[PDB]
Amino acid sequence: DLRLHLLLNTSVTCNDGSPAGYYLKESRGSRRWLLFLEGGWYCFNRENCDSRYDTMRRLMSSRDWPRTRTGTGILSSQPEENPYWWNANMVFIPYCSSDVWSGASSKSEKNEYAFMGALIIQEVVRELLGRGLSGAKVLLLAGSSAGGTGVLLNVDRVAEQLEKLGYPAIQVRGLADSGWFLDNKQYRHTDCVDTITCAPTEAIRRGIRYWNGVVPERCRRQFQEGEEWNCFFGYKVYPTLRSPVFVVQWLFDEAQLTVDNVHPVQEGLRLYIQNLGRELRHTLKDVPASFAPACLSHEIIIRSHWTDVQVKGTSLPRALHCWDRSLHTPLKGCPVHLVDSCPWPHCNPSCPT
Ligand SMILES: *[C@@H]1O[C@H](CO)[C@@H](O)[C@H](O)[C@H]1NC(C)=O
Ligand SMILES: Cc1[nH]c(C(F)(F)F)cc1C(=O)O
Repeated sequence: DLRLHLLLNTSVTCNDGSPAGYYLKESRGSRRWLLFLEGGWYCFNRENCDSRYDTMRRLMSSRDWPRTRTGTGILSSQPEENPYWWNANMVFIPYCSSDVWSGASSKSEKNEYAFMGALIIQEVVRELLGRGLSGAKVLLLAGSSAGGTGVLLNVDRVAEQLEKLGYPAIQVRGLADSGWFLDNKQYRHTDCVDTITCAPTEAIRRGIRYWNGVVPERCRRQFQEGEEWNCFFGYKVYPTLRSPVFVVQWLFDEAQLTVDNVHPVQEGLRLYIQNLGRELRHTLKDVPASFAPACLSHEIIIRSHWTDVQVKGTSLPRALHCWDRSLHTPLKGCPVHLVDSCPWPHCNPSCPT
């Protein structure tokens, strides 16, 4: 099990100002460190953050967090459940900033909520250095859904943080699970009122303003003032990243379909869904380390049965091990680019049920 540690710097807070924190299980015989960013959507104005505080409070506050957490999937220490990194140091960073891990603004006389996700990551990494991270050889920043986008927004800043702190030998890498979204047109044109039905583009634009959200420097320099929302979209931010990033993405992510207003499938919907899979496949063509099965599902890497799905006969744990090997061109029998080509949910027979 992983043990909670509330951040020693209590000015780094969840939305309601309670301390943010992390769950840790040390593996002293290991120089590998897995820092996992939890997911869970976001909120982008006082009204919808107030509603989320009323019935999703754990995503906004540490006041009710349990003392321990079981590591599952890629965070499991059992080899049968986690053939990839069962022996690593395991860190689970609860998501309590509702800002897709982008914020850097404190709660004040003028701000009802704090949005500090990016400062949370930075501070966790700092306090971990004194608990063994300083000796690490690889730090894999991983994350699912909003945490998957968080990886893309933060992996390079973590690299740069550790460099400026004097730890050049720690290799920072990213594993973005289910955080590779398309800013496409919705199937039906609902209006952005809440957070689920809202279109992705308008969601992020309002959010950044409200959170004081920050994005990777090189991506920021491309899109420039006002257009930083662009960097929340994997296919636009990924090419600007310097750290190695493995991308895991269902071709038909349920959260993508939700924001696209997709729920007897007639021609119009069949075409829309097939176009979505092809567009997603297109954006992954030049991502050399990726695992993108043709399934309708949400998230994967901390589910107990994440070992089950395969693309072209290769499991995600195997693909991640081949990726490790590639970073010591293509390896014999150890493929790293695994993107399904069939065009409909569950044409891959290993899709979860
Ligand atoms: C604690 O966090 C605050 C807010 O980000 C920051 O200003 C300060 O530098 C941190 N303290 C230390 C000792 O790093
Ligand atoms: C469900 C979801 N949609 C988006 C969007 F708008 F960028 F596509 C981000 C998330 C997330 O939780 O990270």
